[PDB]
Amino acid sequence: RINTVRGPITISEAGFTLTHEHICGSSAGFLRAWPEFFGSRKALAEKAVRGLRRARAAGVRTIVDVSTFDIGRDVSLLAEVSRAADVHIVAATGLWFDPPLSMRLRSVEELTQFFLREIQYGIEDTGIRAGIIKVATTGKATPFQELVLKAAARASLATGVPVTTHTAASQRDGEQQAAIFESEGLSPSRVCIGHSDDTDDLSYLTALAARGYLIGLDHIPHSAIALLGIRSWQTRALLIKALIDQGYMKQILVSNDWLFGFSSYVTNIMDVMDRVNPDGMAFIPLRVIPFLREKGVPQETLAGITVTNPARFLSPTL
Amino acid sequence: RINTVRGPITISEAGFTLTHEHICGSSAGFLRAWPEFFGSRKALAEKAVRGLRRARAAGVRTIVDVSTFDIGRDVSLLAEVSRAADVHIVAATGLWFDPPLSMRLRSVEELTQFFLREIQYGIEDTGIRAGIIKVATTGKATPFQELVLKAAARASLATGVPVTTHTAASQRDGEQQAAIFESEGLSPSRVCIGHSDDTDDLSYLTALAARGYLIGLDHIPHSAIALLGIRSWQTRALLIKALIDQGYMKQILVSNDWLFGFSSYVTNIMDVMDRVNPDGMAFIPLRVIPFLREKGVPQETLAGITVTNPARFLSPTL
Repeated sequence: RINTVRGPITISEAGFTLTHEHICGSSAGFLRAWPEFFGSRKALAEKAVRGLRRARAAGVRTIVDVSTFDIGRDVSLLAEVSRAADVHIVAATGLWFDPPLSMRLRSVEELTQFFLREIQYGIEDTGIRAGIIKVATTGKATPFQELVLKAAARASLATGVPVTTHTAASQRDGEQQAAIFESEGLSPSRVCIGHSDDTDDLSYLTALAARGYLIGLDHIPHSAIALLGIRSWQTRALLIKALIDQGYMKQILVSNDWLFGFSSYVTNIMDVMDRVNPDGMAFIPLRVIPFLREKGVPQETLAGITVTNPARFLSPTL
Repeated sequence: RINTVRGPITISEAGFTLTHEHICGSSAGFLRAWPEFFGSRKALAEKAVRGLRRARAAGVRTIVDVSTFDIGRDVSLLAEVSRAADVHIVAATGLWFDPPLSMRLRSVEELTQFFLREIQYGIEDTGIRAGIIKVATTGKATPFQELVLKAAARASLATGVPVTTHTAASQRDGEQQAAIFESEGLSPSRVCIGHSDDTDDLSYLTALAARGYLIGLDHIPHSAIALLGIRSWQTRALLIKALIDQGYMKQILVSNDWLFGFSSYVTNIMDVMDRVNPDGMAFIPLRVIPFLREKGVPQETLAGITVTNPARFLSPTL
């Protein structure tokens, strides 16, 4: 049983699942303070439903939202949009990078309790419970990172809920994360190590996958912001293929954003519509799957990645 | 007329005013998500009232809270505490350093409108209006800083509400701020340039004061965090005296925190009670004024700084 914003559902109910999305919250709470600019909570919910419905028509049935409290997560809006669009939504607990001092000053022990709260008791006063633990980490490696990583490993160990991370600026930063999880006794299959691009060494990726970790090609870091020039999503899609070819199809998780090349979250607060993904959340099913199929990847394999992988991952396993 | 959290009041009503305080909000909104750790909104309001009442007994009548939306400002809690303690509270508009991308990506024009909203229309859906514009700026000088400074100069020019800033890591960073205000046509008497310590060159301070700016010895930067060793508040108090001696008593604004040497805001989320100011907000009236009096400073002068200076500053002047 997986916790959704409308309650627990069974694994078989999940179906085709999109991971690492940000359905709402791009204002980071500023829409309450400046609805005139940001828009009203209702108009936002409308925008969302419209998008969900298109995705759903495309075949999507569940979505994993990874917004945390510190970046504007609003579970009640999520519950509302979920009901109206008839698409399951899993919400997250965790922290983003550079969290407020209030949390930044907390110990491993306190942090573990806050995450447990959001999962076992519910978020805020909503009675809505989290179904995943999100850990965003930026650039240079800090002690704080370690702590957060450890509190997340413990919350997972206690509950069986999965952990999804963002790897820092360090090299093979993921090996360093693996080490933390492992030293906490957390099974690697409970963890998704996320990456922002296709620049990592395949040898590095495969090795991690060989250890049991899930490999996420899952996010675009939130930034204001060339060397590498600019790759196409087609080229990034190819990485999936390689991993698959290497024998790792069971360990992959991929998001619309990582493929497209831009953070959807940021796009919404930007002036530029040039940055927009005309397919929205339907990008994977509408374009990416077809492309991979055209490259020779079998249907069933693609299905393993968009249905099986997510399900197994979300399913609380102790 | 000055806008308070309970409405407009006249200048003569203000009386003895404490500036640059953070009455609540140290959790940055996390108390909604984790009341078990942070405490309930009621217990917090209780803690606050108790403090206000002590200050009031000491002679304080008004307090300027400089929390902005991005760091947990809660005007409704402020309105409640104000009524219960019978102490006027002025709330702020503005932004802290490192604001979210949502605001970080806004133009001078948009930013001016948001500040105008908070002053002319009200904060959130409270109908409560801001009476000061706060601009916190950290270390290295950015273009973003410039922008925020300019939007604040325009909001002030339109409304007559004052601007209070935090000077960055740059040298004589305040000269650079002055330049911005001046190029916006804002009268210097509408601006308070804040400083975190007593390390600045007196020649630098006096020059700014000579131009008409208010000098704030007003804050302690929010940080996780020696060279300079550790000065006493008595030594910092002496700076006030020098400025006074130089002829600048009409241009000074000073806060409890700057004197004490620690950010009260941070202290509340820390583990260490060792960092606490046993006098709370009554520190200035209970200890600092007596000390200055003992150093020879005249009563009336001290009164000019804690009553007159604040009033004139808050009073919307175009």
